[PDB]
Amino acid sequence: MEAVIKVISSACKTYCGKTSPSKKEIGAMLSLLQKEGLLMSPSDLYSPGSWDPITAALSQRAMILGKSGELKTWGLVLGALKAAREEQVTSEQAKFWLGLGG
Repeated sequence: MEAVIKVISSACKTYCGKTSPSKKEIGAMLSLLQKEGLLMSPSDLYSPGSWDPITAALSQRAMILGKSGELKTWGLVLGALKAAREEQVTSEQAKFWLGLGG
């Protein structure tokens, strides 16, 4: 769950700018989603299939329990993911990262 925070944080810093969430907040968001049984692996969040269910669940949390910290974080995270998904050729970007690792 450490590297996931770093990656998400990196994506947010690139796409949200100064309004970017803290690493602690991303952690709290990911931690909650795990403990809710929503994210089985933290990396499931990267796939768009999880995005609506995450939004739904975090909206429920803000409404039912009055706790909206995580939903605000997710707003920022999801904006960053959408921006990233649009702007880039996805697999060339991955090819790049695996290349640097060698």
